[PDB]
Amino acid sequence: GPGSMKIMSDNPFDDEDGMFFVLINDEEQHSLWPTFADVPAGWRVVFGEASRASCVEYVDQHWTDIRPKSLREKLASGQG
Repeated sequence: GPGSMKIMSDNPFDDEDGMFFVLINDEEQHSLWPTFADVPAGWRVVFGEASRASCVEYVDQHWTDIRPKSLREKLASGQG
């Protein structure tokens, strides 16, 4: 079956100290992927590996109104 090479449940993917790339799926699905992971099939890199802030700045503008109409959510906000 499948298996990870690292059992660590650490937070390395949300370090703004790391450079991330901005991906998209044809349903105008935008996401932020870390260099510590390979680009998931189905998602194309719209913005290459850049400092987390540039990535977020781009994503924040590239909402451009989503295609699929969803009513399922996690939460409208978040803190930490």
